[PDB]
Amino acid sequence: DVAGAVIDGAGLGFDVLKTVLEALGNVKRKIAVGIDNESGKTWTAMNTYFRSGTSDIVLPHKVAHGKALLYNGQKNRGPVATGVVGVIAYSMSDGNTLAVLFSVPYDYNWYSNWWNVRVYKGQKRADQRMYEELYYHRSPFRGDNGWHSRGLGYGLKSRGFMNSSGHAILEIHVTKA
Ligand SMILES: CCCCCC(=O)OC[C@H](COP(=O)(O)OCC[N+](C)(C)C)OC(=O)CCCCC
Ligand SMILES: CCCCCC(=O)OC[C@H](COP(=O)(O)OCC[N+](C)(C)C)OC(=O)CCCCC
Ligand SMILES: CCCCCC(=O)OC[C@H](COP(=O)(O)OCC[N+](C)(C)C)OC(=O)CCCCC
Repeated sequence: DVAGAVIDGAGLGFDVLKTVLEALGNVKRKIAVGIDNESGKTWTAMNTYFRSGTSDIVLPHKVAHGKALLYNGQKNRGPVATGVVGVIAYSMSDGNTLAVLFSVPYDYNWYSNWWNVRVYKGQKRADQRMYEELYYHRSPFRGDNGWHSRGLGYGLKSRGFMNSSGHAILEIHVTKA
């Protein structure tokens, strides 16, 4: 149960993500991310785009139906104080792309936690433009310590939870609609 790994989806919960979170050490801004694939189809990792921060971890390469991937990120170590803000992109075996946004900002005087989930038609890499769409234009969810559900189209739906703090967990379940 480490970041970079896949577990059984039914075992995804706050406990597993907290353990991933706690393993990163005392850093101001950091995130544990778990995405449970119940979509009926296998996911293959494309890439992650980091608008801010980074990860030492490889995206789990293959994530089968019934499995959850565990991932994490943290703020830049270097001289520029950043949050951790990015987009994970997975290829689904229908030819389409599952994209997940997380934003855990540095400066809470101006910003707060957000996340989003969207299915993109065809094969699309995570990048700056994708981040802008998901952050500014596709109705992202607040990290408000509550669950939010939404149809993704393609017969899939998402149910997800993100906490409100700079020590952030993001838990998402992708199911059949
Ligand atoms: C003029 C913008 C000031 C907003 C507060 C801030 O912390 O800037 C965001 C950024 C990093 O914060 P971050 O939370 O990662 O980005 C804002 C969150 N987003 C990108 C989602 C809007 O700060 C920097 O590193 C820019 C250079 C700072 C002085 C050298
Ligand atoms: C000289 C104009 C000052 C405003 C700079 C700006 O438009 O940056 C917006 C950007 C918000 O970043 P982002 O979410 O990536 O969106 C910017 C890209 N656009 C404008 C296309 C949406 O704020 C930052 O955190 C960058 C740090 C600026 C301090 C040096
Ligand atoms: C005295 C505190 C003022 C409170 C700030 C506020 O109302 O929200 C600020 C909003 C930040 O909100 P944003 O995350 O871009 O919008 C959240 C709504 N979504 C996620 C849909 C874009 O704009 C910025 O911070 C841009 C750069 C400021 C330069 C000083």
